[PDB]
Amino acid sequence: SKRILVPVAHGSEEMETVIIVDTLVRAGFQVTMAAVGDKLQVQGSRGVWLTAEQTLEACSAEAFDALALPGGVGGAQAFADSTALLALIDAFSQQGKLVAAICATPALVFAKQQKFVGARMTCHPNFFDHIPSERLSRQRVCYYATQHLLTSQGPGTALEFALAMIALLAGVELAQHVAAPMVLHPQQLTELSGFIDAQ
Amino acid sequence: MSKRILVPVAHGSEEMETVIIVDTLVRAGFQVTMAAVGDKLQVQGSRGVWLTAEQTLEACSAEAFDALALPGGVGGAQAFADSTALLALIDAFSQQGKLVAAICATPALVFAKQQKFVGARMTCHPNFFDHIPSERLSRQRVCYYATQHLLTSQGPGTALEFALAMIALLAGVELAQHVAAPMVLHPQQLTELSGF
Ligand SMILES: [Cl-]
Ligand SMILES: [Cl-]
Ligand code: NA
Repeated sequence: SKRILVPVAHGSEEMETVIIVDTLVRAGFQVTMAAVGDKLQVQGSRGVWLTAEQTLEACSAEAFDALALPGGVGGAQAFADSTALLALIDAFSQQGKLVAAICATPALVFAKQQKFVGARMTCHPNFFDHIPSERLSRQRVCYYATQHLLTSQGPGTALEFALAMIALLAGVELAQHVAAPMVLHPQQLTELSGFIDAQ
Repeated sequence: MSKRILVPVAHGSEEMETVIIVDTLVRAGFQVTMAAVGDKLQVQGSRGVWLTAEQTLEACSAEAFDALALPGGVGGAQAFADSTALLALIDAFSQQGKLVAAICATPALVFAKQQKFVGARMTCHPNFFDHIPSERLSRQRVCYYATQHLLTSQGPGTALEFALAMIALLAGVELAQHVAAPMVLHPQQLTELSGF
């Protein structure tokens, strides 16, 4: 039913977060921002307040089609330290649902807490050394179909990442229609249009 | 002294444009103040994301800042165009010799419609190109018109380029390149940052 869960924490990368939410809303998805902890507002890495609509403990995977995890170093660490967040990764993945993560999160959450063991993934370049060398992708956006896992690198790949999520969940045609107004760099747009064909 | 940037927000402001601007400028060590149009400090962005301002726009003065950065969003830009305070503030910044920057809907729905930066080259979102006199329209992703200290840009996908250009103009290309370095820009998005 085109429902996306976007956890946020103190220290989450706010432009990554908002790019994800906004882009998915443009695609007609119902996006829920859910806070780690017991305060619904959390302060992003660069001071921007992120106002969630519910707490992460109130979330259950059957209410969503996909999980999208922002980066930021402090935010990724907060995710890694959250019992509920780690459990949601397990729940989504064991329901066969797309899990998507960007920036520090694949390194500081997945690699550190044994999530998506054996999956190809990328992350922020400053954390490449956290990923097993034989599994590391240097793609700006990396999809690993076997474990329904989408990863990406940083603030400057966030739009590409969110559009790839749309392509996977709802088809490249909708992703292309959502991308056109956004004034992507021509290279970004070309790579989106070819993204599903490349699978 | 660290550069001070005013970022007005309104109901319907484009939240990814807004947050890209704020985050990127904070990465440069700048002091960034979000200020809300209307009587509430929290305003809902175009795609539902709540933006929490620190203070009211209507009590801001240009004297307290080094530059003004205006997000887009159709509803937000319309709110800006309907705000006497916002319009007078644009002129105060310009007449104090300061950079005024705007992206997407705003150069069309605010500057062109409310007769700001007459004579200036500017860009805007492609869907508003018809609002800009043909002899002044730039189709550049980022357009700087130095005579009037005016920086404009096109859309969500140009917002990072736009904010980096602001850093370059205010504090030098070295700082802009340092801020850009870890952010995983597409390599081709970084080729003209060199020359602001
Ligand atoms: Cl809009
Ligand atoms: Cl970064
Ligand atoms: Na106000």
